[PDB]
Amino acid sequence: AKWNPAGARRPVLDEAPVFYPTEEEFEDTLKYIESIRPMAEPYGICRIVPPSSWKPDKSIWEGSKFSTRVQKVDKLQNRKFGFEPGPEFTLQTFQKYADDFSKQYFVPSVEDIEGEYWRIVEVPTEEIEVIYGADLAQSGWNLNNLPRLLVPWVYVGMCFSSFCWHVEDHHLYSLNYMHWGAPKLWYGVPGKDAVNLESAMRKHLPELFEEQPDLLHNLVTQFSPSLLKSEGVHVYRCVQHEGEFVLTFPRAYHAGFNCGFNCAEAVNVA
Ligand SMILES: [Fe+3]
Repeated sequence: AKWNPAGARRPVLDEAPVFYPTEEEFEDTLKYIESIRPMAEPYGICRIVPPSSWKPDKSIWEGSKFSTRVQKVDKLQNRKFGFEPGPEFTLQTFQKYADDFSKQYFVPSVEDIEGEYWRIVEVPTEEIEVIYGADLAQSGWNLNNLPRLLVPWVYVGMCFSSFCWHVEDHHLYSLNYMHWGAPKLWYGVPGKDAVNLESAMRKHLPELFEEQPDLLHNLVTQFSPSLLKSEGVHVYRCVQHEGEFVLTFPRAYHAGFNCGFNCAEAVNVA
């Protein structure tokens, strides 16, 4: 259907802390992270922008296929049991589909979208369905390298494809590198506030725990940060542009959604 600019319900949050490593700090990954750990860990999430030194094909694009999964944005929070299969795409065709979608639904800002996005999930006025791929130097910032010093997985998403609220598998971190595409919005709740997050979600959404006692391990539910905030939970926002990492700390709760066609990669680690 279409964008509604006055029904925009954009959440008022504080900004996640942003870190700007230097060329040395950036030569050892595990170290630099240990470096900032103390200052970043109290938020649950942080955004690390690489120095200038850093630097990251016509067939992986046009030929390399992958499958998608269908998401009912408008029923990610309010509904009375997962994302069914979607079509298969190449990067090429998935972009053509993703970009049409944005062109038609609405060029908007990150705030224009964000506030639309939440509108859709808190207060939908029509069904809206989206698609997403998922689970497809020398320094561990080249994610494939970390497992040494567990494997790096890849995502494609479009405007409004979201990754819901979870906490990493064990007590892992999750390091994430936006390769190319539009901004990914994040939302992070600090570990010591895990209780408040699920305690708050049982509170306002009893029903669904009823019939799915294990939602929190489902990754199919998107709680609104405005409403967490209501029950005194600390949600920190942050926007991951092309070529910046996001770092979820252990036991830390994390959701967000893409602002348009983008393509990412993450790895767990402790
Ligand atoms: Fe994650």
